[PDB]
Amino acid sequence: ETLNGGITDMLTELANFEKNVSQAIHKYNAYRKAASVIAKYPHKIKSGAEAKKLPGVGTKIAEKIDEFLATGKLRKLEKIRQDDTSSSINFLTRVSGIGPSAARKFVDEGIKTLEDLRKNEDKLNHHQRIGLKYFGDFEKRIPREEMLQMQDIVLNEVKKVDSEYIATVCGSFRRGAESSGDMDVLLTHPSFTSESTKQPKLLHQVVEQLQKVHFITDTLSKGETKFMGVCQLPSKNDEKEYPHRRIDIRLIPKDQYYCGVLYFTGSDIFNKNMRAHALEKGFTINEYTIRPLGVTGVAGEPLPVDSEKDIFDYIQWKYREPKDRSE
DNA sequence: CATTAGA
DNA sequence: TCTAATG
Ligand code: NA
Ligand code: NA
Repeated sequence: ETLNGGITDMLTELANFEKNVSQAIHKYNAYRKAASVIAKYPHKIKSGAEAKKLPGVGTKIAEKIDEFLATGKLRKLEKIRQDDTSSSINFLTRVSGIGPSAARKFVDEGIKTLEDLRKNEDKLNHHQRIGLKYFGDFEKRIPREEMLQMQDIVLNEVKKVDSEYIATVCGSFRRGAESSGDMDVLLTHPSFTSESTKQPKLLHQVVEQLQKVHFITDTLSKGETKFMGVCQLPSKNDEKEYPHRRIDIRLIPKDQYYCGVLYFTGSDIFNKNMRAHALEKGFTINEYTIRPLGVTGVAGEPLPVDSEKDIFDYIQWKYREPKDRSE
């Protein structure tokens, strides 16, 4: 957590590279595991050799630790940090819709910057376009005060369309968070479950609504189960227009909401922990269900959930307000 | 780890 | 159909 810091940070840097700038999946996967084990270990790696002891810790990585250990640096890092081609990749990549693959491609054509990409709007697709045209606000954070803003509206049309809908803005907002990146609404309707072969309309109904009135302003992607998009709070009585904000609406068989709800809300650790616990408590929690463990090694059989509560009772735990679902 | 674009 | 990008 701190005795291995320099390591694990130098290494990840290392890994993050091969996977992007370069296509070296393997080497990339390697530094990660390495960065992984070297971080576990309880002592101060005083030398690569002592490190080398560890699994994944080959001659390659060890050498690296030695030079980082000896001098406050590492050239390969100092070189990469410098690399303008690389450097670029790293950045275009910020464009929602640009990934590593498209990064290299653009760069190899010569687009390496914001403007570069403007002049080549044609060279972008709808997604990457909106991504372009929204470059700034996509980076911008979202105040809770704003979360709480949009939340309101959303649940309004939701209810206005069909009173039988259920929506819940999940995430860290869900967990109290003084600010957030995007809105995660989980949605479900009783008239849709495990079997009841769809009703794409259910999802398609609401997107229309929100859109109608003004919330949704863009289409990033829409499928019969998950809609991807943009939104903007109405710009008041002027002098202040709200900026553009990512949004994700997703359908759900009412017979799997609670776990779905439990889960997305996290925290990544809270889940992991409560999840580890059900194992003892003779269970198995995972994204849409909770099944009873059968000694043979494994079992199945989805227990019935009506609330975040059933899940808790089942594993015989304390209902944890989302607020403190922190870990 | 799954759902969408798009080519 | 695959392959990229998101989450
Ligand atoms: Na070893
Ligand atoms: Na991106």
